[PDB]
Amino acid sequence: QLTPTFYDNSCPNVSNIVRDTIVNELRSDPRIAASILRLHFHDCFVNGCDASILLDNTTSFRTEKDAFGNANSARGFPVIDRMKAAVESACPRTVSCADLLTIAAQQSVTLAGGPSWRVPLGRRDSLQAFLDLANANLPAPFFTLPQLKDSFRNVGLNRSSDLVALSGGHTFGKNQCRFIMDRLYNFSNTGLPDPTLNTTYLQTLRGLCPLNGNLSALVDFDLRTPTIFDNKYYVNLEEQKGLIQSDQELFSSPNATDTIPLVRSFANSTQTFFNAFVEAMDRMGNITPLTGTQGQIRLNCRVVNS
Ligand code: HEM
Ligand SMILES: [Ca+2]
Ligand SMILES: [Ca+2]
Repeated sequence: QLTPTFYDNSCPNVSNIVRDTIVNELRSDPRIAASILRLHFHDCFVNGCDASILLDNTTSFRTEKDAFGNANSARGFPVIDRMKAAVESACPRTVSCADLLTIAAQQSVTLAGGPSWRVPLGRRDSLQAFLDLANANLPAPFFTLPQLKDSFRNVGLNRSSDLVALSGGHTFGKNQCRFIMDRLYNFSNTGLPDPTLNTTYLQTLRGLCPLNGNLSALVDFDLRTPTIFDNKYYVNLEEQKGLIQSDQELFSSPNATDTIPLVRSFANSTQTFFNAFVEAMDRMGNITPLTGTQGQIRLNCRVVNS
């Protein structure tokens, strides 16, 4: 059983050390909080939150960093190394990389203006990485709502509230032009833009992501408050201004009878969204953790102890 007080005696200042690291980093990289939250999500959706994503290549197993959903996309690894080193100095061989990343995600959300809460702790680190599983389990922006639901159910999150709330992670952060080119110029082989994309916003996005342009160019997930963690993400959806297909489908999919009321509830109330986000975050953070004597307390998050 994971518990929020797991380190209250062994490393009482772990959350503060993690917070300090993110605060400093945010001055040079305003995108780091979003990036870290995403790392935690990518950790939990592949064999659970066991820091498997933090492992680098070895001659026996490939790193998840080369997965389609991570390669040239996931970022912030050096920052995690930094806080891990700072925590190792404060409390040697005590805090697992899995827990560190979980705390880092929560602190990132809070620092960005989101809710503040104590995440359950006690997770341990994996002894291997899972590239194939990462390629199979990470959802793609072109997924239909049924596919998005299936992807979450696959890892243990059955509730549509889990999906709608966690999708709120797109209240900040960046997205490459490559992931919306179809919506802008040729959606579903129609030669036309995605009809669920607001036409005014369509023009704006086409200007940022011209056909035959730099597909790596970055666009804000939330046009209202690009770097603030709030419920504006949902207000955008109600106006057909969700950035990627998977965002807008929560409100426009023919299968959205159950997600629409959730989108509206979160758009109508910050408290309702924040409460749901915390509940969903803890549920995701509870996915198949290694505990007790299972796995290890990695000293270097990039490699298994030797
Ligand atoms: C529901 C399915 C989801 C899909 C299909 C999806 C898709 C994407 C895509 C395409 C990107 C852009 C990557 C890039 O341009 O390199 C991205 C970024 C991001 N996602 Fe999601 N995502 C999903 C769920 C989530 C969840 C559950 C969270 C966390 C609670 C999350 C948090 C983020 C954040 C914060 C970023 C920006 C990261 C940065 O700027 O470094 N995503 N997502
Ligand atoms: Ca993992
Ligand atoms: Ca926002």
